[PDB]
Amino acid sequence: PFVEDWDLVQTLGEGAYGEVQLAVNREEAVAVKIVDMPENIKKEICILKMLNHENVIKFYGHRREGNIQYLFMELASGGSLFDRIEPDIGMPEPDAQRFFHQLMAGVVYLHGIGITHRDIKPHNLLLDERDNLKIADYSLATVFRYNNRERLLNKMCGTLPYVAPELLKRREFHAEPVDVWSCGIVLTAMLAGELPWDQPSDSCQEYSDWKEKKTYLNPWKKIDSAPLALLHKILVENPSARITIPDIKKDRWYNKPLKK
Ligand SMILES: CC(C)(O)[C@@H]1CCN(c2cc(-n3ncc4ccc([C@]5(C#N)CC56CC6)cc43)ncn2)C1
Repeated sequence: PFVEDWDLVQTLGEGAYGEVQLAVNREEAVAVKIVDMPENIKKEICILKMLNHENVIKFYGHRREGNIQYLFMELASGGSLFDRIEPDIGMPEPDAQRFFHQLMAGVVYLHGIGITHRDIKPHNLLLDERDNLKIADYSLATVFRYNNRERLLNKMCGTLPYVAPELLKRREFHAEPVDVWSCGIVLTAMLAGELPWDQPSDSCQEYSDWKEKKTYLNPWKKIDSAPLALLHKILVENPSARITIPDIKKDRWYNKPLKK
């Protein structure tokens, strides 16, 4: 089979709607999101067109073939952050810091254009030729600010180990602290090679242990005091008490010089 001049070589990953494939021309290699069948694809295309930043995946354009929609994006040659996390170990702290600084740069950019990602996790954080982080998958992205006016979110979505606790508890909630929370779980995964809990709920023992400051337990015991102090400010239950990105940028570990 062929679409204009493209050949489907390898499945790069799956999302809530459709599949992302590695497409080779006749010999340019690109990433194509193939979606069957409406209100959501019009929204995703719209958000994808607004994006212009070094830490956000580049959108090439879109083609329609009846019921099938093709979304063309720049191929992340370095693959995903997920495959740089050694299970039970994580990665060297200077590499985790650099990826965290790049994650903050991409999230400030999105929030600045009033877009919330809503599914930040290592499979959605890709790497270019020079290991520069790029935030991908905008199928769950939505507008939280328009005409300088904030809109609260009221839809439950994301990935349970990464979702903020207010998302499971409150009818309506602010967008930005939810994305901040998921960034904190990503930081935990980079420094410990393990996710801290199945979900941030009272029925989850590991979440209860964190709230009781049992930081002598895994994954926290694998993390050095300085990044752990940052995680203590991010992984705060009350979203109004949770650290904001301007203040993460002032954190001691965020500003620590690191090498080797
Ligand atoms: C062949 C090569 C160069 O060796 C490498 C081998 C692993 N590779 C990749 C590349 C990607 N890319 N690249 C661009 C791109 C855009 C969107 C998405 C996503 C969405 N939506 C997150 C999700 C669902 C996958 C992925 C993308 N995803 C994984 N691995 C490429």
